[PDB]
Amino acid sequence: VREWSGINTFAPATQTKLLELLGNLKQEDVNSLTILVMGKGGVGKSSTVNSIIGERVVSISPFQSEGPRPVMVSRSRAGFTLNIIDTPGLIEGGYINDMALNIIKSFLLDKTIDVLLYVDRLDAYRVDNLDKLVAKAITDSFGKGIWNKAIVALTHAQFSPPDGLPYDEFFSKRSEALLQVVRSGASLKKDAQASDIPVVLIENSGRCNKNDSDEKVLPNGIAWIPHLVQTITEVALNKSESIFVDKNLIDKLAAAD
Amino acid sequence: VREWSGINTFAPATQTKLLELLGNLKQEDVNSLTILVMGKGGVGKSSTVNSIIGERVVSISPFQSEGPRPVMVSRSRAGFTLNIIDTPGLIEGGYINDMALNIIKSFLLDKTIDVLLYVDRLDAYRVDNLDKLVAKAITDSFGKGIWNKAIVALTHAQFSPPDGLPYDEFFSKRSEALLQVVRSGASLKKDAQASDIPVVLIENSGRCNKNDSDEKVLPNGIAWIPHLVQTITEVALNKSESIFVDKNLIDKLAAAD
Ligand SMILES: Nc1nc2c(ncn2[C@@H]2O[C@H](COP(=O)(O)OP(=O)(O)O)[C@@H](O)[C@H]2O)c(=O)[nH]1
Ligand SMILES: Nc1nc2c(ncn2[C@@H]2O[C@H](COP(=O)(O)OP(=O)(O)O)[C@@H](O)[C@H]2O)c(=O)[nH]1
Ligand SMILES: [Mg+2]
Ligand SMILES: [Mg+2]
Repeated sequence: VREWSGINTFAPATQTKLLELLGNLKQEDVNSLTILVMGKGGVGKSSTVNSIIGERVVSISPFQSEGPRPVMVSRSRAGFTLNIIDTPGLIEGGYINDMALNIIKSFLLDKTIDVLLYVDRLDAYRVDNLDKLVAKAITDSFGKGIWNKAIVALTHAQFSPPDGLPYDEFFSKRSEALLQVVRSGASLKKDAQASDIPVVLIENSGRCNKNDSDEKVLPNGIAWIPHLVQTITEVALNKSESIFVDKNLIDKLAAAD
Repeated sequence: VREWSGINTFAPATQTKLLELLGNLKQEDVNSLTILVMGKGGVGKSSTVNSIIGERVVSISPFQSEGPRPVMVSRSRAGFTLNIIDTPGLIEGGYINDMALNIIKSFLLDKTIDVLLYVDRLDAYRVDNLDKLVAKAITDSFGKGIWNKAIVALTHAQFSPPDGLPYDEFFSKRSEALLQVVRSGASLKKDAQASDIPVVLIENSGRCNKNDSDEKVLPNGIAWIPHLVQTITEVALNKSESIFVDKNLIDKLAAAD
């Protein structure tokens, strides 16, 4: 119900793009949208939430571990309401943190997931079963259908690849390596439209470079914030159904042994 | 037996410091030194090896996983011989890679570990049992005594801490968080001299800033290369014994159930 005043922190050019995207939503009778942010710990999930809202609404720690309770931030602008749910990492010690996973499930009880934002770091060089277990955990808790509404977001995008490797090439290799394990973890068929998960780049840093319109751009010259909301809008408006979470859904999914 | 020509890649000021340290070693009748580089995958172990040797002697991949075979690089200068053993990460999928761990053990068979270089990234924000299992694995394979010869090295030191947090403060928090799990994994007593593990900073990047002497310095104004070799020299010259690895050692350690 609180005004999305945080938009006033974005460069004017970006604000106009975002307001236009919210317009397209209300145009399609989409008056609100719930985005669920999930992934491992320390990848910049809550920092992404602050960047999107435009204010320090959630806690971020470069040392201490995340809190256990999920948090939903809600703001409104021009009749549209954005709801974003920040959550604690799902992995710890090498296994799926069942306490964090279930507390998230309880929090989503009676809520509708319109967009799944899977977060990880761009500047990472390895991928293993740990990433696969996160994707699997998500599927087991909400159904493979959630992937039709998924977007993978890579943080720390203001990166300079080592060995003078082209930014575009590093991004390509990194994305492919991560989509592979995610697709495997979620048991998604390579041909299914659901495996076709979009990847976006994110730089939450305040030192992020900017274009002549004062917009935060990436090394590839793209204003990541407008692009992010654009992707979110397109995924939300796709023909797939949002995921309504209720006990029935949770039970029917737990039934699968 | 090959000349350490790679020293010619270091700034003159650094070369003189390093040559002086090698002199102190031969002064103490220490004609050779074997450094064992270990840690998780993708933290910059082999990149550290190239920086120390001063040439692309080992493989580095920002995507593909490390090779399975350990590699020892040997170079000589002024009668001193440096032997450095690069190894594959010990963790994978959340568990200790028993194949990589044992292949390393076979490689060290009949070798003497003078310095243990435990490698990890500076720019990481979480620490869990995974880091503890690596430290434990090391202890279980060679004995808690190896820690008397250990040094923890944090890569990506050319880092700008988020939230405008002081570099020195980030380094402090990060080191303490990592030493904690390592000390726990190795079952080291907080008062024992063995728990007093030194931490050094490393920036393998070619974009690393430099001082007026052309030396690669860190955000704290320290030439990390000379400092690194200095620490290695001091640890090697401490009163503790190096670890001679033989079947007997391996067996006696495996005996402990
Ligand atoms: N440079 C950079 N730092 C970031 C980025 N995202 C997150 N951070 C830092 O990464 C740390 C962890 O962020 P946080 O949002 O708490 O991660 P989480 O635990 O997954 O929610 C914090 O110190 C953030 O300042 C990013 O995109 N770039
Ligand atoms: N900026 C930066 N990149 C580094 C640093 N050390 C390693 N790298 C990069 O990190 C990746 C992994 O390095 P590598 O030595 O192969 O790690 P390992 O698998 O643990 O041996 C490579 O792309 C290196 O270029 C470092 O200190 N700073
Ligand atoms: Mg968080
Ligand atoms: Mg390596």
